[PDB]
Amino acid sequence: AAQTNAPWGLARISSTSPGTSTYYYDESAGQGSCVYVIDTGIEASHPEFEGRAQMVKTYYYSSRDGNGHGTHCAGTVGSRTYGVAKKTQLFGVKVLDDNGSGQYSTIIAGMDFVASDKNNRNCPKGVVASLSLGGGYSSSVNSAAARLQSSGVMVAVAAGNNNADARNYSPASEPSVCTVGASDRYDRRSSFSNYGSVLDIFGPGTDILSTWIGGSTRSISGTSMATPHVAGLAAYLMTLGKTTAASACRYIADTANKGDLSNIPFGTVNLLAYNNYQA
Ligand SMILES: N=C(N)NOCC[C@H](N)C(=O)O
Repeated sequence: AAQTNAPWGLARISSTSPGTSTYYYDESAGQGSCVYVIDTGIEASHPEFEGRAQMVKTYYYSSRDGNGHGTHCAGTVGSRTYGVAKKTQLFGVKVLDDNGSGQYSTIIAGMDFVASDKNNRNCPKGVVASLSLGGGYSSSVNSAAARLQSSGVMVAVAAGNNNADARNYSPASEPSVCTVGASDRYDRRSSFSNYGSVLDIFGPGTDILSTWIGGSTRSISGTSMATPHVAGLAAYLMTLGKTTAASACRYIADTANKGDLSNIPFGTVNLLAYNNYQA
């Protein structure tokens, strides 16, 4: 399938070169997979989600996304226009308040929730969790992410936005999950992207158009935007049968575009997520 006039990041993940604007992908499109978006919520009524999104858990007075961040990230995973995996099922877990803030204890509870809740969902092709959040190093936060991964969920986490080594942030620094840095449309490391040995992969993160609350759209930047590209890619590849939740991060690294990003510090991987789709 070909989506013309796609957001640059979608075109990038199906291309061997920057500077194109059509997204190419197998029509299976993540059907039969599920992606949990652990964030500020999801505006599931947005027409872009086509009934495929739902809130399953909140720790606050509402499950609605009063911020926009979680809706944007969910749109990059799986919205019809802005999403990588256009037929996946999206499940929202609201661990962040409407200002985008949340306590680590709530975030940990949300991760353990997903590890169990997947057993209440129909995801025959596999389960992914996208975590566009983080803070300072916490062994307990890292352990929660490791448990979620161990339970059979492909965990993708944002590297962070400090232009610093991600070893000092969680869950970014957990070795067993997929830690995602951000790139721009010219294949440069995004100016804010964290780096370091703990990164596994880069995805599009600067000037990313996606869904927003109020049935709207907007372009924003962050490792939060790169992470759902990778989460959606994992769901797409799992539906194709090319990999599994346990192996998807490594498979994405194996099959990435290699050596194409600029301003990658010595010792950080130079790997850009790529779907290797041939029409
Ligand atoms: N991945 C390799 N080696 N070839 O695929 C070509 C890309 C194809 N134009 C697409 O539909 O994206």
